[PDB]
Amino acid sequence: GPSRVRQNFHPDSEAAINRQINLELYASYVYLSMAYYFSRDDVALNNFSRYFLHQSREETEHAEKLMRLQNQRGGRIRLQDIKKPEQDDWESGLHAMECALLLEKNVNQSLLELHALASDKGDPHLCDFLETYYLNEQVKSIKELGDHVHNLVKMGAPDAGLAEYLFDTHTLG
Amino acid sequence: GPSRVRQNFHPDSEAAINRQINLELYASYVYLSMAYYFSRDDVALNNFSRYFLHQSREETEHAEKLMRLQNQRGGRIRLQDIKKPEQDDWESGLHAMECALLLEKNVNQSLLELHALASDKGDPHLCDFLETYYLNEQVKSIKELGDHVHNLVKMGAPDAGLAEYLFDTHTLG
Amino acid sequence: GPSRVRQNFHPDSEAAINRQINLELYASYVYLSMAYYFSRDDVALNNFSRYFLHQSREETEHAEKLMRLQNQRGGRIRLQDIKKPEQDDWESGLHAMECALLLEKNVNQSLLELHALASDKGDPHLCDFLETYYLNEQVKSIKELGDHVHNLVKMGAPDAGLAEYLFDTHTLG
Amino acid sequence: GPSRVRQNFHPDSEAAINRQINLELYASYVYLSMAYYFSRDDVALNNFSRYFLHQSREETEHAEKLMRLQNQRGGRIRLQDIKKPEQDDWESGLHAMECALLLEKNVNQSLLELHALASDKGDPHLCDFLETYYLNEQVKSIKELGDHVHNLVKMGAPDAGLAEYLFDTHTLG
Amino acid sequence: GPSRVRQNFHPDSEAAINRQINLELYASYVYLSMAYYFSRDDVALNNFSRYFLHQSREETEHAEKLMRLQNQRGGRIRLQDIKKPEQDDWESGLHAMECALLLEKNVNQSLLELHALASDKGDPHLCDFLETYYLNEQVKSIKELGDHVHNLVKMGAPDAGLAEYLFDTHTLG
Amino acid sequence: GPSRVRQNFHPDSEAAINRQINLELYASYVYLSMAYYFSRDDVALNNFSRYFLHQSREETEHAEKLMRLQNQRGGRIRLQDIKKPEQDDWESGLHAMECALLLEKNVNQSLLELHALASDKGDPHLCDFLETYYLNEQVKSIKELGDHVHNLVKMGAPDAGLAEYLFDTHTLG
Ligand SMILES: [Cl-]
Ligand SMILES: [Cl-]
Ligand SMILES: [Cl-]
Ligand SMILES: [Cl-]
Ligand SMILES: [Cl-]
Ligand SMILES: [Cl-]
Ligand SMILES: [Cl-]
Ligand SMILES: [Cl-]
Ligand SMILES: [Cl-]
Ligand SMILES: [Cl-]
Ligand SMILES: [Cl-]
Ligand SMILES: [Cl-]
Ligand SMILES: [Cl-]
Ligand SMILES: [Cl-]
Ligand SMILES: [Cl-]
Ligand SMILES: [Cl-]
Ligand SMILES: [Cl-]
Ligand SMILES: [Cl-]
Ligand SMILES: [Cl-]
Ligand SMILES: [Cl-]
Ligand SMILES: [Cl-]
Ligand SMILES: [Cl-]
Ligand SMILES: [Cl-]
Ligand SMILES: [Cl-]
Ligand SMILES: [Cl-]
Ligand SMILES: [Cl-]
Ligand SMILES: [Cl-]
Ligand SMILES: [Cl-]
Ligand SMILES: [Cl-]
Ligand SMILES: [Cl-]
Ligand SMILES: [Cl-]
Ligand SMILES: [Cl-]
Ligand SMILES: [Cl-]
Ligand SMILES: [Cl-]
Ligand SMILES: [Cl-]
Ligand SMILES: [Cl-]
Ligand SMILES: [Cl-]
Ligand SMILES: [Cl-]
Ligand SMILES: [Cl-]
Ligand SMILES: [Cl-]
Ligand SMILES: [Cl-]
Ligand SMILES: [Cl-]
Ligand SMILES: [Cl-]
Ligand SMILES: [Cl-]
Ligand SMILES: [Cl-]
Ligand SMILES: [Cl-]
Ligand SMILES: [Cl-]
Ligand SMILES: [Cl-]
Ligand SMILES: [Cl-]
Ligand SMILES: [Cl-]
Ligand SMILES: [Cl-]
Ligand SMILES: [Cl-]
Ligand SMILES: [Cl-]
Ligand SMILES: [Cl-]
Ligand SMILES: [Cl-]
Ligand SMILES: [Cl-]
Ligand SMILES: [Cl-]
Ligand SMILES: [Cl-]
Ligand SMILES: [Cl-]
Ligand SMILES: [Cl-]
Ligand SMILES: [Cl-]
Ligand SMILES: [Cl-]
Ligand SMILES: [Cl-]
Ligand SMILES: [Cl-]
Ligand SMILES: [Cl-]
Ligand SMILES: [Cl-]
Ligand SMILES: [Fe+2]
Ligand SMILES: [Fe+2]
Ligand SMILES: [Fe+2]
Ligand SMILES: [Fe+2]
Ligand SMILES: [Fe+2]
Ligand SMILES: [Fe+2]
Ligand SMILES: [Fe+2]
Ligand SMILES: [Fe+2]
Ligand SMILES: [Fe+2]
Ligand SMILES: [Fe+2]
Ligand SMILES: [Fe+2]
Ligand SMILES: [Fe+2]
Ligand SMILES: [Fe+2]
Ligand SMILES: [Fe+2]
Ligand SMILES: [Fe+2]
Ligand SMILES: [Fe+2]
Ligand SMILES: [Fe+2]
Ligand SMILES: [Fe+2]
Ligand SMILES: [Fe+2]
Ligand SMILES: [Fe+2]
Ligand SMILES: [Fe+2]
Ligand SMILES: [Fe+2]
Ligand SMILES: [Fe+2]
Ligand SMILES: [Fe+2]
Ligand SMILES: [Fe+2]
Ligand SMILES: [Fe+2]
Ligand SMILES: [Fe+2]
Ligand SMILES: [Fe+2]
Ligand SMILES: [Mg+2]
Ligand SMILES: [Mg+2]
Ligand SMILES: [Mg+2]
Ligand SMILES: [Mg+2]
Ligand SMILES: [Mg+2]
Ligand SMILES: [Mg+2]
Ligand SMILES: [Mg+2]
Ligand SMILES: [Mg+2]
Ligand SMILES: [Mg+2]
Ligand SMILES: [Mg+2]
Ligand SMILES: [Mg+2]
Ligand SMILES: [Mg+2]
Ligand SMILES: [Mg+2]
Ligand SMILES: [Mg+2]
Ligand SMILES: [Mg+2]
Ligand SMILES: [Mg+2]
Ligand SMILES: [Mg+2]
Ligand SMILES: [Mg+2]
Ligand SMILES: [Mg+2]
Ligand SMILES: [Mg+2]
Ligand SMILES: [Mg+2]
Ligand SMILES: [Mg+2]
Ligand SMILES: [Mg+2]
Ligand SMILES: [Mg+2]
Ligand SMILES: [Mg+2]
Ligand SMILES: [Mg+2]
Ligand SMILES: [Mg+2]
Ligand SMILES: [Mg+2]
Ligand SMILES: [Mg+2]
Ligand SMILES: [Mg+2]
Ligand SMILES: [Mg+2]
Ligand SMILES: [Mg+2]
Ligand SMILES: [Mg+2]
Ligand SMILES: [Mg+2]
Ligand SMILES: [Mg+2]
Ligand SMILES: [Mg+2]
Repeated sequence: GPSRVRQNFHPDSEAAINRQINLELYASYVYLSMAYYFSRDDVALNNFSRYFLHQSREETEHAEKLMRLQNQRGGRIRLQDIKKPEQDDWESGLHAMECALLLEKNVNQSLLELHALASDKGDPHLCDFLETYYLNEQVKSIKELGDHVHNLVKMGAPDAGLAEYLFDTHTLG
Repeated sequence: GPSRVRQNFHPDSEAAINRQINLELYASYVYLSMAYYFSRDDVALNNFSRYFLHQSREETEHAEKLMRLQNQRGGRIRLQDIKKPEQDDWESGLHAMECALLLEKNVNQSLLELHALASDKGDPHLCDFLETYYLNEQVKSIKELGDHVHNLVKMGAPDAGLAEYLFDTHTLG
Repeated sequence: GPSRVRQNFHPDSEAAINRQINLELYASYVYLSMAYYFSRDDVALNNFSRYFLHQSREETEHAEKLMRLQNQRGGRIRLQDIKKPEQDDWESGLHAMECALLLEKNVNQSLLELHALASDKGDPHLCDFLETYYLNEQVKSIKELGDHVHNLVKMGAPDAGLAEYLFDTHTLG
Repeated sequence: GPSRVRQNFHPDSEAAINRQINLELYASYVYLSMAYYFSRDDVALNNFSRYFLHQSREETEHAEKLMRLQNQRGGRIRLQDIKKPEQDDWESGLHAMECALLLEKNVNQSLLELHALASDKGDPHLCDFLETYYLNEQVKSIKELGDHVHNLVKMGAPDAGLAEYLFDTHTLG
Repeated sequence: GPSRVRQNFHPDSEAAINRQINLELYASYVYLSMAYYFSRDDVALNNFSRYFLHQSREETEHAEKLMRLQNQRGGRIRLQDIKKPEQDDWESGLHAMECALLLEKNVNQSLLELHALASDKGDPHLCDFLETYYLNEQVKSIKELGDHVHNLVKMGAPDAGLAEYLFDTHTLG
Repeated sequence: GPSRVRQNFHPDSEAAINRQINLELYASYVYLSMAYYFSRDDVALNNFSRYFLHQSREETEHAEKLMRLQNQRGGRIRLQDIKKPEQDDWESGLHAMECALLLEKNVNQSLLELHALASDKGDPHLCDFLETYYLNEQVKSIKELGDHVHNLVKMGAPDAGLAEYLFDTHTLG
């Protein structure tokens, strides 16, 4: 139009928000895949399943809050295909946790690049939005996954027969 | 393996369930797109938005129950890309309702084909699963959307200035 | 003195905060004027009246929080005349909403300039204050007013006899 | 028009009500200024601050009830600039109380002149409105401020170091 | 390692966080010293004591939240000696309040330097952490202490026999 | 002065109480260090962390009760630097427990020496104070830590992958 609401909102920021929406939906899909891997009859770690299903739902919330931001600022949402996750078989509780940690660091790098763009475009509203709802959530998620990876490694996962079972019961229960 | 749980579960049924999972996730994504279209500053039909967001969440439930079925029967979930919806701009409340009706009939045709396959493979568990959780839900959804389309058409949508506003307040409120 | 509390608080920031206090009080006065326009016997849109009276009270809160900030940082409040609003007769519900939208964008531009000044003066406390209490409130207000303008335009306001009446009852009720 | 509601409402009364609205808003602004003076780091009399903030809010109520009267009688509200208060620095608790007392007597004189005009124009509704909501409130406010001035003078304000502190705690607490 | 969690976290920021932890613990110790000065038999200002004990506990919280941040970001906490406070005898309620005000401004300068470093290193997570939990808390603490100093000075502390006693009862009670 | 409260309170006892205050604060700091070691991403034993944070807070209470005693008896508190703990990296749950046990025995030896001094100076109030609040608390703490060390040793800590994890969940949970 521009939109009668649009103010101080650079087209590059609008485009970067659309790419972030897609990445959050991708993260949601990765976690959904992991959740149902852990409910296979030959895996059957029900608290790993619950943990990743919860993470999946949180990532859909992350996507939705960026879709809301786009509308609030007068941008136009442009959805793209949600790519399937990299693996069909997540191999073990430890491997899934390590893949989740890498995913969260990759999404964090994307958010830091978006914050740098918002700063370059003099968009303090977008900077604050990312700082308030994304950057600390990402740090907390990365730390939690790092904690989980460390315990599973120390316990002897994936080959130590009791490790993932006990972690499933005692940490994720 | 086969899976130590697998019994009377044809590979074609397993593959058809994976395709249905993808279609339900696609339907979820279409509805998510519609929900955020209706919260644009130049659309602002908040109960259309709420209605389609609810439909989106129900379709993710539909996908998840098929993912659970795959695991229960000892099949292996194989996820694929979730294609973006056909439209970025859903044009009007009436157009979105008509597109939703067509989507629901297309998903119903897929479910009827899956039921015919399950029947051909002598899989009464899969037949009952579809009849119990999918086929009546689809008939109810198609009827509700048809009701909504009829009222919006009769009221003069999309060009009659009061029609979508009043429908948003009085039916979807 | 300087004030025994003052630290990292530039005189230009102090002056810009005094100008912002005046602008928030002006916005409060505009909304008060609009509120009582809608309770005229020849307008009588009581929910438009309530809506703008609420917006008036929120703007006085906005002014007061900046007056508090000035004292917290050791600046000195310098009040100026609160100019009367631009119009005595706001013409219609749609016209008042469009004028409110323009007011909110003008106040937002002032807040963005204040944030740029605070950034230039290395005042992260003032930057955070604006981001936490002003910039997202402004984006939400601009979006809400844009939504309202769109519905009133589509409904045929101001000339369509039912439009402002129905909007008053169903959105602002 | 005249307004289809207007009856026995002289144009001079309508104009005098508009001037009274402005004076009540001015009184509100004076009290707001005083409230934030008392929360300066070098004044810090928090119950003086609370007292004057309350008086400020009451004066805005006084303005609003006259704006309502104008609409009820079919007059047209005509707002004017709200002049800034006379002082930026209110010097002491005693000085602020003495200035408030003078303000209230000046506003009372304006209300008595308005009542005399209403009487001259044979407007018993306007006479009763002023008697019911303004004249006794003004007498009570003037008496309360006189009480406060007397105690502060007797206690040795502003130079007696304990006087304003103790009055703030024990009377305004 | 680096830590499998570490991302966008500069070694200089890690070191500056360790120095800030020490400074917050120092502030805690200063306040603890002041608290027990006020419970001496020859001072016996129990609400000054309570006030400073509370401030001591808040500073330990400030230290702990930075220790948590270090772990969240994958830095390594490096503790140093907590230096004893500057004075054994805090002389008076007024002198302790003035020393606390200077301490809070010195800690604020350290936090502003840390924020400038975080900005220089492109660490928006660390910038937001400081803005969210430290910079406004510091401004509020400095303002409260300035208020307290002003009242005690005006009341005639420390030599006016009633001043600190009355302030202890009426402000800090 | 002496203090108008001082009675039967030897200067050597006063000095020994000041040294004990410092030692209790040191113990508090050791435990604080241990608490945050266990929340590292590469340790992540959250109940070890909670356990040592609680012990840290108890030691600050121990310091404060001696500071209160000094004031009650008319002595003068003389604070000294709180030395940093001996280790930055506590190596394992078992090593931290063994270091805590040694710390508690060293603090107990200090308390026994203080009791012997109080006895030598004919100070039954100080003897009773130590017996009532310190000596049994120390015996209980040493016994609890010995219990914890024994279980961790028997379970195969630190090298047995499940030992510290299971102890964290089942004893410290
Ligand atoms: Cl723009
Ligand atoms: Cl994309
Ligand atoms: Cl794509
Ligand atoms: Cl590709
Ligand atoms: Cl970007
Ligand atoms: Cl950045
Ligand atoms: Cl910016
Ligand atoms: Cl966050
Ligand atoms: Cl963990
Ligand atoms: Cl590890
Ligand atoms: Cl094992
Ligand atoms: Cl089979
Ligand atoms: Cl597919
Ligand atoms: Cl595909
Ligand atoms: Cl294609
Ligand atoms: Cl099929
Ligand atoms: Cl069939
Ligand atoms: Cl069958
Ligand atoms: Cl069904
Ligand atoms: Cl319908
Ligand atoms: Cl029809
Ligand atoms: Cl119509
Ligand atoms: Cl300054
Ligand atoms: Cl101004
Ligand atoms: Cl002016
Ligand atoms: Cl002018
Ligand atoms: Cl500016
Ligand atoms: Cl800026
Ligand atoms: Cl800055
Ligand atoms: Cl905000
Ligand atoms: Cl609306
Ligand atoms: Cl429009
Ligand atoms: Cl109409
Ligand atoms: Cl008339
Ligand atoms: Cl006037
Ligand atoms: Cl004027
Ligand atoms: Cl003038
Ligand atoms: Cl008059
Ligand atoms: Cl009269
Ligand atoms: Cl009369
Ligand atoms: Cl009255
Ligand atoms: Cl009085
Ligand atoms: Cl008098
Ligand atoms: Cl006095
Ligand atoms: Cl890094
Ligand atoms: Cl240090
Ligand atoms: Cl040192
Ligand atoms: Cl030194
Ligand atoms: Cl620094
Ligand atoms: Cl900075
Ligand atoms: Cl940055
Ligand atoms: Cl803060
Ligand atoms: Cl104070
Ligand atoms: Cl002063
Ligand atoms: Cl005195
Ligand atoms: Cl003695
Ligand atoms: Cl010592
Ligand atoms: Cl030392
Ligand atoms: Cl040494
Ligand atoms: Cl000893
Ligand atoms: Cl002994
Ligand atoms: Cl004895
Ligand atoms: Cl004991
Ligand atoms: Cl044990
Ligand atoms: Cl043993
Ligand atoms: Cl083991
Ligand atoms: Fe999460
Ligand atoms: Fe959650
Ligand atoms: Fe996310
Ligand atoms: Fe995430
Ligand atoms: Fe267990
Ligand atoms: Fe539905
Ligand atoms: Fe539902
Ligand atoms: Fe479905
Ligand atoms: Fe459906
Ligand atoms: Fe609002
Ligand atoms: Fe509100
Ligand atoms: Fe505002
Ligand atoms: Fe506003
Ligand atoms: Fe910032
Ligand atoms: Fe009053
Ligand atoms: Fe009142
Ligand atoms: Fe008044
Ligand atoms: Fe008044
Ligand atoms: Fe009193
Ligand atoms: Fe505090
Ligand atoms: Fe507190
Ligand atoms: Fe602090
Ligand atoms: Fe502080
Ligand atoms: Fe922020
Ligand atoms: Fe203990
Ligand atoms: Fe305890
Ligand atoms: Fe102890
Ligand atoms: Fe101990
Ligand atoms: Mg564009
Ligand atoms: Mg992408
Ligand atoms: Mg499950
Ligand atoms: Mg592909
Ligand atoms: Mg495996
Ligand atoms: Mg936050
Ligand atoms: Mg196969
Ligand atoms: Mg398909
Ligand atoms: Mg909505
Ligand atoms: Mg395509
Ligand atoms: Mg259209
Ligand atoms: Mg049924
Ligand atoms: Mg100046
Ligand atoms: Mg201005
Ligand atoms: Mg009304
Ligand atoms: Mg003018
Ligand atoms: Mg008109
Ligand atoms: Mg916010
Ligand atoms: Mg006229
Ligand atoms: Mg006047
Ligand atoms: Mg106050
Ligand atoms: Mg003037
Ligand atoms: Mg003065
Ligand atoms: Mg009366
Ligand atoms: Mg290093
Ligand atoms: Mg230092
Ligand atoms: Mg006490
Ligand atoms: Mg020294
Ligand atoms: Mg002294
Ligand atoms: Mg804040
Ligand atoms: Mg001596
Ligand atoms: Mg020692
Ligand atoms: Mg913890
Ligand atoms: Mg040393
Ligand atoms: Mg080790
Ligand atoms: Mg006992």
